[PDB]
Amino acid sequence: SDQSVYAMVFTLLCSLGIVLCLVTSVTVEW
Repeated sequence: SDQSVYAMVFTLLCSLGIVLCLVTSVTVEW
């Protein structure tokens, strides 16, 4: 490439990735 929409979707995908990193890291050690 509105850039605000791109920043919004990027923040949402990054936050979901952080949560999924937490779930993977907990489940393997469990």
